[PDB]
Amino acid sequence: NAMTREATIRQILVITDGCSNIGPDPVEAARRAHRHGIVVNVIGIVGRGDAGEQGYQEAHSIADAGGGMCRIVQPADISATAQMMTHQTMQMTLQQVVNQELLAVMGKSTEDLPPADRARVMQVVEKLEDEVALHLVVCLDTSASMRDKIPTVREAVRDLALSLKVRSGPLAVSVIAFPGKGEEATRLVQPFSSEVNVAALEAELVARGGTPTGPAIDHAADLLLSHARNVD
Ligand code: NA
Repeated sequence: NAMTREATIRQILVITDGCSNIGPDPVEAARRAHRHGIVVNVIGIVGRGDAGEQGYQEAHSIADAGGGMCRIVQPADISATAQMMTHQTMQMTLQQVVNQELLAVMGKSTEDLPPADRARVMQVVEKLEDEVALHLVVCLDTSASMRDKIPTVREAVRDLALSLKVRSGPLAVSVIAFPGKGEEATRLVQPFSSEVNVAALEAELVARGGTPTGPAIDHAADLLLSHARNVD
């Protein structure tokens, strides 16, 4: 139906091992993204040692400003965590969409409905969670300290895409790395596709440089907005 076609979900998932240390503020980038309805989620990775570089205040602020979630996890748990966050934030966004439609058709929010009707509406939301298009840009930190986390991250991203493909609705996933090749700020690893290109992840995820999280988020939002226009 129309409301399913209109309720396309747009998310940026940042996977990182510490706060930005070069370039402009990613909190502002996420705030910009969210004005377009994009939700920005952040996974911070627990590494080892004295954790000197692993500061996640910024990660929390990015998720707050981007209307999403922040979780901090060991490498073994990145895959499961990414899947949970993507589904839980998609569910929250769609609940809001349905509530707004209810108000337009009727003056009632889901809270104003009796239990039986609230249950019917939640079934509508579950259906939307399966059937809407999902546009996702995964932004992968490839600063020097990421070197030993990268192999796990490559597998996690592959697994995320595979798990999302189970849904009825279309999947469009793009991947970017930050920082970029040579002196560039980001690298497009793959354009939007229904699958993750594993050879491309292996070739393009090189751990070097600092972390320019701000430009990564801006690039991701740009990709989502360009894709929306292409789909139109
Ligand atoms: Na880092």
